[PDB]
Amino acid sequence: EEVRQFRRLFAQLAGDDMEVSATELMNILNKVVTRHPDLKTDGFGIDTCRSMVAVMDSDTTGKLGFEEFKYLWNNIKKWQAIYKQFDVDRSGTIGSSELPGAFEAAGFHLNEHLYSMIIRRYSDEGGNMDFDNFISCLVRLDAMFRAFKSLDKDGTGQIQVNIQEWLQLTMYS
Amino acid sequence: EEVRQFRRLFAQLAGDDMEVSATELMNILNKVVTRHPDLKTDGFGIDTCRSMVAVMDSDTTGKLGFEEFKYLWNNIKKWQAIYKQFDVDRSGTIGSSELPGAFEAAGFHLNEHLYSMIIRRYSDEGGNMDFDNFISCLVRLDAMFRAFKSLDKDGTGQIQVNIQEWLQLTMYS
Ligand SMILES: [Ca+2]
Ligand SMILES: [Ca+2]
Ligand SMILES: [Ca+2]
Ligand SMILES: [Ca+2]
Ligand SMILES: [Ca+2]
Ligand SMILES: [Ca+2]
Ligand SMILES: [Ca+2]
Ligand SMILES: [Ca+2]
Repeated sequence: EEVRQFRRLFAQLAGDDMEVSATELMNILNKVVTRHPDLKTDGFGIDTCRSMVAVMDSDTTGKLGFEEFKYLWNNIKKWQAIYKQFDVDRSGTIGSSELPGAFEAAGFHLNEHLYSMIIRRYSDEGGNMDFDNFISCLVRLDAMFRAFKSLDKDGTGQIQVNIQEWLQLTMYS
Repeated sequence: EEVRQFRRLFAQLAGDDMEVSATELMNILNKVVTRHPDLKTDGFGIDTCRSMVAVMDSDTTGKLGFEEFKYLWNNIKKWQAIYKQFDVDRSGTIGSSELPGAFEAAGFHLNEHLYSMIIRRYSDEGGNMDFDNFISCLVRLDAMFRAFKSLDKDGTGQIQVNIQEWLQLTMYS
Protein backbone atom coordinates (compact mmCIF):
# COMPACT_ATOMS: atom_id res chain seq x y z
CA GLU A 1 0.00 0.00 0.00
CA GLU A 2 1.15 3.56 -0.73
CA VAL A 3 0.52 4.68 2.86
CA ARG A 4 2.90 2.05 4.22
CA GLN A 5 5.73 2.85 1.80
CA PHE A 6 5.46 6.59 2.42
CA ARG A 7 5.78 5.87 6.13
CA ARG A 8 8.95 3.89 5.40
CA LEU A 9 10.28 6.65 3.13
CA PHE A 10 9.92 9.15 5.98
CA ALA A 11 11.65 6.85 8.45
CA GLN A 12 14.46 6.32 5.96
CA LEU A 13 14.91 10.05 5.31
CA ALA A 14 14.55 11.19 8.92
CA GLY A 15 17.34 8.84 9.96
CA ASP A 16 18.80 8.66 13.45
CA ASP A 17 16.80 11.32 15.31
CA MET A 18 13.65 10.28 13.46
CA GLU A 19 12.67 13.74 12.22
CA VAL A 20 13.49 15.46 8.94
CA SER A 21 15.88 18.41 9.32
CA ALA A 22 16.21 21.31 6.89
CA THR A 23 19.31 19.68 5.41
CA GLU A 24 17.57 16.33 5.04
CA LEU A 25 14.64 18.10 3.39
CA MET A 26 16.89 20.03 1.00
CA ASN A 27 18.62 16.84 -0.10
CA ILE A 28 15.47 14.90 -0.91
CA LEU A 29 13.85 17.89 -2.65
CA ASN A 30 16.85 18.60 -4.89
CA LYS A 31 17.32 14.92 -5.66
CA VAL A 32 13.67 14.85 -6.69
CA VAL A 33 13.46 18.05 -8.75
CA THR A 34 16.40 16.92 -10.87
CA ARG A 35 14.18 14.12 -12.20
CA HIS A 36 11.94 16.89 -13.53
CA PRO A 37 13.83 19.26 -15.89
CA ASP A 38 10.42 20.63 -16.87
CA LEU A 39 10.61 22.41 -13.51
CA LYS A 40 13.12 25.25 -13.88
CA THR A 41 14.98 25.85 -10.62
CA ASP A 42 18.35 26.91 -9.26
CA GLY A 43 17.65 24.29 -6.59
CA PHE A 44 16.37 24.30 -3.01
CA GLY A 45 18.90 26.24 -0.95
CA ILE A 46 19.49 25.52 2.73
CA ASP A 47 18.08 28.84 3.92
CA THR A 48 14.84 28.22 2.00
CA CYS A 49 14.54 24.76 3.54
CA ARG A 50 15.13 26.08 7.05
CA SER A 51 12.30 28.53 6.41
CA MET A 52 9.97 25.76 5.22
CA VAL A 53 10.86 23.53 8.18
CA ALA A 54 10.32 26.29 10.76
CA VAL A 55 6.99 27.32 9.32
CA MET A 56 5.89 23.65 9.35
CA ASP A 57 7.29 22.89 12.84
CA SER A 58 4.03 23.18 14.79
CA ASP A 59 5.29 21.23 17.79
CA THR A 60 8.48 23.26 17.76
CA THR A 61 10.88 20.31 17.75
CA GLY A 62 13.05 22.20 15.29
CA LYS A 63 12.45 19.47 12.72
CA LEU A 64 9.67 17.71 10.84
CA GLY A 65 7.89 14.76 12.44
CA PHE A 66 5.93 12.34 10.27
CA GLU A 67 2.67 14.31 10.18
CA GLU A 68 4.32 17.66 9.54
CA PHE A 69 6.34 16.05 6.75
CA LYS A 70 3.34 14.25 5.29
CA TYR A 71 1.35 17.49 5.15
CA LEU A 72 4.26 19.33 3.51
CA TRP A 73 4.97 16.54 1.05
CA ASN A 74 1.36 16.17 -0.09
CA ASN A 75 1.09 19.95 -0.45
CA ILE A 76 4.20 19.95 -2.63
CA LYS A 77 2.82 17.15 -4.80
CA LYS A 78 -0.40 19.11 -5.26
CA TRP A 79 1.38 22.38 -5.99
CA GLN A 80 3.80 20.69 -8.37
CA ALA A 81 0.84 19.55 -10.49
CA ILE A 82 -0.63 23.04 -10.42
CA TYR A 83 2.72 24.60 -11.30
CA LYS A 84 2.86 22.61 -14.53
CA GLN A 85 -0.86 23.01 -15.22
CA PHE A 86 -0.56 26.79 -15.24
CA ASP A 87 2.80 27.14 -16.95
CA VAL A 88 0.91 27.32 -20.24
CA ASP A 89 3.85 28.62 -22.31
CA ARG A 90 6.09 25.84 -20.95
CA SER A 91 8.71 28.34 -19.78
CA GLY A 92 9.30 25.97 -16.89
CA THR A 93 8.49 28.93 -14.67
CA ILE A 94 5.30 30.60 -13.45
CA GLY A 95 5.12 34.00 -15.07
CA SER A 96 3.50 37.20 -13.89
CA SER A 97 0.27 36.53 -15.80
CA GLU A 98 0.07 32.87 -14.78
CA LEU A 99 0.54 33.45 -11.04
CA PRO A 100 -3.00 34.53 -10.04
CA GLY A 101 -4.46 31.47 -11.71
CA ALA A 102 -1.94 29.13 -10.08
CA PHE A 103 -2.48 30.54 -6.60
CA GLU A 104 -6.28 30.55 -6.91
CA ALA A 105 -6.08 26.96 -8.14
CA ALA A 106 -4.14 26.23 -4.95
CA GLY A 107 -6.96 27.82 -2.97
CA PHE A 108 -5.45 31.25 -2.34
CA HIS A 109 -7.48 34.27 -3.42
CA LEU A 110 -5.29 37.34 -2.99
CA ASN A 111 -5.72 40.83 -4.46
CA GLU A 112 -3.61 42.93 -6.85
CA HIS A 113 -1.59 44.54 -4.07
CA LEU A 114 -0.79 41.20 -2.44
CA TYR A 115 0.13 39.62 -5.79
CA SER A 116 2.50 42.48 -6.61
CA MET A 117 4.15 42.03 -3.23
CA ILE A 118 4.55 38.31 -3.96
CA ILE A 119 6.09 38.96 -7.38
CA ARG A 120 8.51 41.51 -5.93
CA ARG A 121 9.69 39.02 -3.31
CA TYR A 122 9.56 35.63 -5.06
CA SER A 123 9.85 36.34 -8.79
CA ASP A 124 12.84 37.42 -10.87
CA GLU A 125 13.55 40.70 -12.69
CA GLY A 126 11.24 39.57 -15.47
CA GLY A 127 8.38 38.69 -13.16
CA ASN A 128 9.19 34.98 -13.43
CA MET A 129 9.02 32.52 -10.52
CA ASP A 130 10.96 29.27 -10.58
CA PHE A 131 9.90 26.04 -8.87
CA ASP A 132 11.74 26.27 -5.55
CA ASN A 133 10.52 29.85 -5.12
CA PHE A 134 6.95 28.90 -6.03
CA ILE A 135 6.91 26.00 -3.54
CA SER A 136 8.52 27.88 -0.65
CA CYS A 137 6.20 30.85 -1.22
CA LEU A 138 3.09 28.68 -1.01
CA VAL A 139 4.39 26.73 1.99
CA ARG A 140 4.82 30.04 3.79
CA LEU A 141 1.59 31.50 2.46
CA ASP A 142 -0.46 28.47 3.53
CA ALA A 143 1.20 28.65 6.95
CA MET A 144 0.54 32.36 7.43
CA PHE A 145 -3.10 31.84 6.47
CA ARG A 146 -3.44 29.01 9.01
CA ALA A 147 -1.73 31.04 11.72
CA PHE A 148 -4.12 33.93 11.24
CA LYS A 149 -7.19 31.70 11.24
CA SER A 150 -6.15 29.85 14.39
CA LEU A 151 -5.74 33.23 16.10
CA ASP A 152 -9.15 34.43 14.90
CA LYS A 153 -11.49 31.48 15.65
CA ASP A 154 -14.54 33.75 15.93
CA GLY A 155 -13.89 35.16 12.46
CA THR A 156 -13.68 38.83 13.45
CA GLY A 157 -11.26 39.64 10.63
CA GLN A 158 -8.45 40.73 12.97
CA ILE A 159 -5.95 39.21 15.37
CA GLN A 160 -4.29 40.87 18.35
CA VAL A 161 -0.77 39.85 19.43
CA ASN A 162 1.90 41.01 21.86
CA ILE A 163 5.54 41.54 20.92
CA GLN A 164 6.56 38.02 22.03
CA GLU A 165 3.91 36.28 19.93
CA TRP A 166 4.70 38.66 17.05
CA LEU A 167 8.43 37.82 17.07
CA GLN A 168 7.77 34.09 17.49
CA LEU A 169 5.48 34.14 14.46
CA THR A 170 7.59 36.38 12.20
CA MET A 171 11.09 35.19 13.12
CA TYR A 172 10.40 31.46 13.23
CA SER A 173 9.74 31.28 9.49
CA GLU B 1 34.82 62.91 3.06
CA GLU B 2 33.48 59.45 3.93
CA VAL B 3 29.87 60.53 3.39
CA ARG B 4 30.58 61.56 -0.19
CA GLN B 5 32.40 58.34 -1.12
CA PHE B 6 29.70 56.14 0.40
CA ARG B 7 27.16 58.01 -1.72
CA ARG B 8 29.28 57.25 -4.80
CA LEU B 9 29.66 53.60 -3.75
CA PHE B 10 25.88 53.25 -3.62
CA ALA B 11 25.42 54.89 -7.01
CA GLN B 12 28.08 52.59 -8.45
CA LEU B 13 26.49 49.45 -6.99
CA ALA B 14 22.88 50.37 -7.74
CA GLY B 15 23.73 50.82 -11.39
CA ASP B 16 21.20 51.57 -14.12
CA ASP B 17 17.92 51.64 -12.18
CA MET B 18 19.64 53.42 -9.29
CA GLU B 19 18.51 51.05 -6.54
CA VAL B 20 20.25 48.00 -5.10
CA SER B 21 18.53 44.72 -5.95
CA ALA B 22 18.83 41.48 -3.98
CA THR B 23 21.34 40.20 -6.55
CA GLU B 24 23.38 43.40 -6.39
CA LEU B 25 23.33 43.18 -2.59
CA MET B 26 24.40 39.52 -2.60
CA ASN B 27 27.35 40.29 -4.86
CA ILE B 28 28.76 43.13 -2.80
CA LEU B 29 28.23 41.25 0.49
CA ASN B 30 29.98 38.08 -0.69
CA LYS B 31 32.79 40.05 -2.28
CA VAL B 32 33.23 41.80 1.06
CA VAL B 33 33.00 38.82 3.44
CA THR B 34 35.72 37.02 1.48
CA ARG B 35 38.15 39.71 2.66
CA HIS B 36 37.35 38.52 6.19
CA PRO B 37 38.10 34.78 6.64
CA ASP B 38 37.68 35.39 10.38
CA LEU B 39 33.96 35.44 9.55
CA LYS B 40 32.92 31.85 8.87
CA THR B 41 30.16 31.71 6.25
CA ASP B 42 28.86 29.58 3.41
CA GLY B 43 28.14 32.93 1.76
CA PHE B 44 25.10 35.16 1.29
CA GLY B 45 22.61 33.20 -0.80
CA ILE B 46 20.14 34.90 -3.13
CA ASP B 47 17.08 33.89 -1.10
CA THR B 48 18.60 35.40 2.05
CA CYS B 49 19.34 38.64 0.21
CA ARG B 50 15.81 38.84 -1.20
CA SER B 51 14.57 38.50 2.38
CA MET B 52 16.86 41.29 3.60
CA VAL B 53 15.87 43.57 0.71
CA ALA B 54 12.13 43.04 1.21
CA VAL B 55 12.29 43.65 4.93
CA MET B 56 14.27 46.86 4.27
CA ASP B 57 12.06 48.04 1.36
CA SER B 58 9.94 50.54 3.29
CA ASP B 59 8.80 52.43 0.19
CA THR B 60 8.03 49.14 -1.51
CA THR B 61 10.03 49.81 -4.68
CA GLY B 62 11.18 46.20 -4.60
CA LYS B 63 14.76 47.38 -4.18
CA LEU B 64 16.97 49.44 -1.88
CA GLY B 65 17.18 53.20 -2.35
CA PHE B 66 20.09 55.13 -0.87
CA GLU B 67 18.64 55.61 2.62
CA GLU B 68 17.40 52.04 2.96
CA PHE B 69 20.83 50.82 1.82
CA LYS B 70 22.69 53.22 4.10
CA TYR B 71 20.69 52.05 7.11
CA LEU B 72 21.28 48.39 6.23
CA TRP B 73 24.97 48.90 5.52
CA ASN B 74 25.67 50.78 8.76
CA ASN B 75 23.74 48.14 10.71
CA ILE B 76 25.87 45.43 9.12
CA LYS B 77 29.08 47.28 9.97
CA LYS B 78 27.92 47.58 13.58
CA TRP B 79 26.82 43.96 13.82
CA GLN B 80 30.02 42.74 12.16
CA ALA B 81 32.03 44.37 14.96
CA ILE B 82 29.77 42.81 17.58
CA TYR B 83 29.97 39.41 15.89
CA LYS B 84 33.75 39.37 16.31
CA GLN B 85 33.63 40.96 19.76
CA PHE B 86 31.49 38.14 21.11
CA ASP B 87 33.07 35.23 19.26
CA VAL B 88 35.39 34.82 22.25
CA ASP B 89 36.65 31.35 21.28
CA ARG B 90 37.43 32.55 17.75
CA SER B 91 35.35 29.78 16.19
CA GLY B 92 34.47 32.30 13.51
CA THR B 93 30.86 31.63 14.47
CA ILE B 94 28.54 32.82 17.22
CA GLY B 95 27.85 29.87 19.47
CA SER B 96 24.84 29.06 21.62
CA SER B 97 26.38 30.61 24.74
CA GLU B 98 27.66 33.71 22.95
CA LEU B 99 24.37 34.59 21.24
CA PRO B 100 22.51 36.31 24.12
CA GLY B 101 25.47 38.60 24.72
CA ALA B 102 25.81 39.45 21.03
CA PHE B 103 22.12 40.24 20.59
CA GLU B 104 21.91 42.31 23.79
CA ALA B 105 25.01 44.18 22.64
CA ALA B 106 23.10 44.91 19.43
CA GLY B 107 20.25 46.25 21.54
CA PHE B 108 17.93 43.25 21.49
CA HIS B 109 16.80 41.86 24.84
CA LEU B 110 14.94 38.62 24.18
CA ASN B 111 14.04 35.82 26.60
CA GLU B 112 15.00 32.13 26.78
CA HIS B 113 12.06 30.99 24.66
CA LEU B 114 12.78 33.54 21.94
CA TYR B 115 16.51 32.72 21.94
CA SER B 116 15.79 29.00 21.58
CA MET B 117 13.52 29.77 18.64
CA ILE B 118 16.32 31.83 17.06
CA ILE B 119 18.89 29.05 17.53
CA ARG B 120 16.53 26.47 16.04
CA ARG B 121 16.00 28.62 12.95
CA TYR B 122 19.36 30.34 12.37
CA SER B 123 21.99 28.12 14.00
CA ASP B 124 23.39 24.76 12.91
CA GLU B 125 23.05 21.29 14.48
CA GLY B 126 25.67 22.25 17.03
CA GLY B 127 23.98 25.50 18.00
CA ASN B 128 26.44 27.51 15.91
CA MET B 129 25.50 30.54 13.81
CA ASP B 130 27.67 31.66 10.90
CA PHE B 131 28.04 35.25 9.69
CA ASP B 132 25.44 35.41 6.91
CA ASN B 133 22.88 33.80 9.21
CA PHE B 134 23.74 36.15 12.07
CA ILE B 135 23.41 39.24 9.84
CA SER B 136 20.19 38.20 8.12
CA CYS B 137 18.64 37.23 11.47
CA LEU B 138 19.36 40.64 12.98
CA VAL B 139 18.24 42.51 9.86
CA ARG B 140 14.92 40.69 10.14
CA LEU B 141 14.75 40.99 13.91
CA ASP B 142 15.40 44.74 13.85
CA ALA B 143 12.74 45.08 11.15
CA MET B 144 10.12 43.08 13.03
CA PHE B 145 10.77 45.14 16.15
CA ARG B 146 10.32 48.39 14.17
CA ALA B 147 7.16 47.11 12.50
CA PHE B 148 5.59 46.27 15.84
CA LYS B 149 6.51 49.61 17.38
CA SER B 150 5.18 51.61 14.45
CA LEU B 151 1.88 49.73 14.81
CA ASP B 152 1.74 50.37 18.56
CA LYS B 153 2.58 54.10 18.90
CA ASP B 154 0.67 54.40 22.18
CA GLY B 155 2.73 51.59 23.71
CA THR B 156 -0.18 49.32 24.65
CA GLY B 157 1.91 46.17 24.22
CA GLN B 158 -0.27 44.75 21.44
CA ILE B 159 -1.02 45.37 17.78
CA GLN B 160 -4.19 44.49 15.89
CA VAL B 161 -4.05 43.61 12.17
CA ASN B 162 -6.36 42.27 9.48
CA ILE B 163 -5.48 39.39 7.16
CA GLN B 164 -4.21 41.72 4.41
CA GLU B 165 -1.82 43.60 6.70
CA TRP B 166 -0.78 40.27 8.27
CA LEU B 167 0.13 38.71 4.90
CA GLN B 168 1.88 41.87 3.70
CA LEU B 169 4.01 41.90 6.84
CA THR B 170 4.78 38.16 7.02
CA MET B 171 5.15 37.35 3.32
CA TYR B 172 7.15 40.41 2.27
CA SER B 173 10.19 39.35 4.29
CA1 LIG C 1 17.06 13.46 10.94
CA1 LIG D 1 8.21 19.30 14.50
CA1 LIG E 1 5.24 30.25 -17.84
CA1 LIG F 1 14.77 29.75 -7.03
CA1 LIG G 1 20.23 48.16 -9.65
CA1 LIG H 1 12.92 50.71 -1.58
CA1 LIG I 1 32.26 31.26 18.97
CA1 LIG J 1 24.98 30.60 6.54
